Amino acid sequence: GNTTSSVILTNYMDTQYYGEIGIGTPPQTFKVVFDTGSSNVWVPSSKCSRLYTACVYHKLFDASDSSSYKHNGTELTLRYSTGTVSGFLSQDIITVGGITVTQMFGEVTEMPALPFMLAEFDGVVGMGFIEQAIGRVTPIFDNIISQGVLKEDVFSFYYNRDSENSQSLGGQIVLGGSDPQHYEGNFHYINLIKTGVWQIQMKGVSVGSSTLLCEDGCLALVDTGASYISGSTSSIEKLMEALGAKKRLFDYVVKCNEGPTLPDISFHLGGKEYTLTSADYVFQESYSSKKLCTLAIHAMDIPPPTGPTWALGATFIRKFYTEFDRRNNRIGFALAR
Amino acid sequence: GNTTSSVILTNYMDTQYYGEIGIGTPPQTFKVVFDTGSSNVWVPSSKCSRLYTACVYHKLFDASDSSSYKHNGTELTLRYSTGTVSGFLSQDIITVGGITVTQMFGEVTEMPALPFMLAEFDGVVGMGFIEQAIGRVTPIFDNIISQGVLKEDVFSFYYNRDQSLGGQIVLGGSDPQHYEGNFHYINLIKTGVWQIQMKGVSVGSSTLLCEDGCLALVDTGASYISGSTSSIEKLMEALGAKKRLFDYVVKCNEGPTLPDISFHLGGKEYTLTSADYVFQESYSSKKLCTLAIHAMDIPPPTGPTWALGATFIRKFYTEFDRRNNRIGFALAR
Ligand SMILES: CNC[C@H](CC1CCCCC1)NC(=O)N1CCC[C@@H]([C@@](O)(CCCNC(C)=O)c2cccc(Cl)c2)C1
Ligand SMILES: CNC[C@H](CC1CCCCC1)NC(=O)N1CCC[C@@H]([C@@](O)(CCCNC(C)=O)c2cccc(Cl)c2)C1
Ligand SMILES: CNC[C@H](CC1CCCCC1)NC(=O)N1CCC[C@@H]([C@@](O)(CCCNC(C)=O)c2cccc(Cl)c2)C1
Ligand SMILES: CNC[C@H](CC1CCCCC1)NC(=O)N1CCC[C@@H]([C@@](O)(CCCNC(C)=O)c2cccc(Cl)c2)C1
Ligand SMILES: *[C@@H]1O[C@H](CO)[C@@H](O[C@@H]2O[C@H](CO)[C@@H](O)[C@H](O)[C@H]2NC(C)=O)[C@H](O)[C@H]1NC(C)=O
Ligand SMILES: *[C@@H]1O[C@H](CO)[C@@H](O)[C@H](O)[C@H]1NC(C)=O
Repeated sequence: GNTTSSVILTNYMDTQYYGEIGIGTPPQTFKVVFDTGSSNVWVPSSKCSRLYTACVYHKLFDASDSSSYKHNGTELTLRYSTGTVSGFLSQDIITVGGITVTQMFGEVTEMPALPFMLAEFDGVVGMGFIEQAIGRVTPIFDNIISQGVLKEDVFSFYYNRDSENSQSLGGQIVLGGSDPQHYEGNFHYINLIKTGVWQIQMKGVSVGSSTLLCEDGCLALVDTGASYISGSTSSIEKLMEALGAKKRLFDYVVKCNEGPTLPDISFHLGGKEYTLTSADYVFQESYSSKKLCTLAIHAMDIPPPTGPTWALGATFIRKFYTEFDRRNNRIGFALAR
Repeated sequence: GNTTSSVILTNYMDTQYYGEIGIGTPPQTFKVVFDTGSSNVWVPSSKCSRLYTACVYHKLFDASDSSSYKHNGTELTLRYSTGTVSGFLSQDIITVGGITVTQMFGEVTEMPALPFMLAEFDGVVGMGFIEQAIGRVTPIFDNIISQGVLKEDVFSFYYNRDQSLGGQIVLGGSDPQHYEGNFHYINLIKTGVWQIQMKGVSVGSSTLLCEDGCLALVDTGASYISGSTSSIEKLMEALGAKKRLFDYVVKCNEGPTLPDISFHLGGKEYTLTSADYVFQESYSSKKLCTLAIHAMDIPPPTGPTWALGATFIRKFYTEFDRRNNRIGFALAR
């Protein structure tokens, strides 16, 4: 086949990026995060009790309204480190761009307020591999590949910084290729450590010209579902000490005046420096010496086998257009625009 | 005189405990946390923009629906752990149990989704001292003290584990239906703060922290027990717990044989077993169970300090005594 296919994302405040998918006949539409850190598709279910406020606020899939729905009912429990969701397996046709595919997905009936009452999206489309898929359900991109409609077995992500203009594209995922409007130059390719997770070795992370963390090597998950860049508690503590940043309940902060003069942070990837400046990684709500500004970075201890490991999320992806390549088990990075 | 008065609390999932107050004529009712760690009363305002999701899902105070509302309008900003809420000052009559009082409170018009889209409660009634009150507003308990109605100038807290009563605050005394034996009374460090000296935190029989002294804020608005980041890192090591983004956990099967944790307060050991501080949702080795304890760096002047929150209070019924500037603990029942 010869399909490239694009899906427009809305950017909520530079921490959530989601697009629309349609499930069923006729399609019930859902806002979903496309998460290379996970491999299951789920949406909240019309069987989810209104005891879960997340099921009052979000859109719900009603199977009995879909003529292509096929019952399964097997339990599914997705125990993310942030919060477990539970429900049951269902099968139906899922539209993503112009691409239609019969997919097994979770109908979610338990959805905790932390974190789901903070979510502007309803559901998740896991773009990881079957090796991370709970209950061994074939992931949506695998079923898309089997169709043999795509140009290349690749998909790609553009995340934009949030802008005022109702005309601004929040972001874009391309299935089957990448979109040259959204990056400059050529891709630098980095081989996966292994098939099964979107993860690469990293040689180092430099604060200023000094490669002070990860000096003897570490892992990086390129994780389009992570809002911030994250590293292990021990790494992040050292990084933050290096910036002079203070830990609060939910973020790290610097006085907003001090932001622009913080040193660059560079991630040494496939033998190149991926550099974020303090313009890339500090939310500068202002430049007041009396105000504190959040860094788009925190500590998240990912448990083995995936961790310990950094996650290069939206903070990183905004600068670097990211191509996830299934045929060659590699990730390409180019400079976004 | 002679008034005591109780407010029944709803227990939401062992982490939020909130009762009802009525503000205005007729009374508009709010779910509120009674927080000994702060000193302002506030509720969300009808003024709050529906852009704040928290103002859609929470009860809103509409000042024009009350014949007792008196305008004021001073800007108000409250800084908590979780961040800031903004609004302005209004005055009205507030009902808390059988007691009615004229109270200046905040009508909040800015309520960030993190954290307020997590709260079952609508607002907060500060039970702390005027010293800690923002914009120098007289705290509700001082207003109630001025009325000469309370039996004794004390109030007290019972928090249940999720019997049927979620909890109870008594204004003017303590309820014997909810504690057993006698109170042990401990001086406050200073007026201005519901904070006492602590002289050690032990894990089993091993004092591990606070050997030379530290502070314990007795903090009814805290869901867990909290300590400084460094003390909690050391405590969690002793317990074999692992940090995750939002919690510390042990494997659920390891829960029951964790050692006791003890707080040395007013010369006696206040001990929590692992049944008291591990949320045992399961006992499976395949599952991770959250500890009802975390880090919170509380800033000067008040901190560094521990905060004895609901995890502690479930076991120890607590009396806050303004006449004597002390706290008493009795074993809850
Ligand atoms: C596995 N791969 C990383 C995971 C993926 C996550 C997807 C939702 C289900 C839970 C798993 N992410 C992640 O562990 N973290 C930290 C916790 C908060 C997340 C997040 O901020 C991310 C939102 C979606 N991300 C983007 C860039 O659009 C969030 C915010 C508010 C509510 C909720 Cl439920 C989650 C970001
Ligand atoms: C551009 N605006 C910036 C402001 C700054 C913010 C800092 C903390 C308190 C004040 C507001 N807001 C922000 O950044 N927000 C919104 C709320 C949820 C955050 C976040 O989604 C972040 C996940 C980060 N970590 C990953 C990806 O590994 C989240 C979700 C669930 C729980 C928690 Cl504690 C935090 C993301
Ligand atoms: C100053 N005194 C301690 C403060 C008090 C708090 C009062 C409400 C507004 C913010 C200040 N609490 C506190 O610093 N922490 C840690 C952060 C989360 C809190 C909390 O879990 C507390 C629940 C209230 N507590 C009980 C027992 O009912 C929570 C949960 C979900 C949403 C929100 Cl807004 C807050 C518990
Ligand atoms: C009995 N059920 C137990 C489960 C355990 C849950 C923990 C997260 C991952 C695993 C499951 N749920 C719980 O424990 N919850 C509910 C969510 C809000 C938490 C909490 O209220 C705790 C505050 C703690 N710190 C204090 C008080 O000083 C919280 C956490 C993050 C942000 C905000 Cl605003 C509020 C308290
Ligand atoms: C739901 O999904 C499960 C997993 O695919 C299906 O179970 C398999 O189905 C066939 C029997 O028709 C067997 O060959 C496999 O052994 C089954 N696997 C397991 C793990 O039991 C199940 O049939 C599907 N459910 C429905 C209702 O169609
Ligand atoms: C609000 O209350 C304060 C109390 O200090 C008072 O001085 C001020 O005049 C009040 N404002 C109005 C408009 O009444």
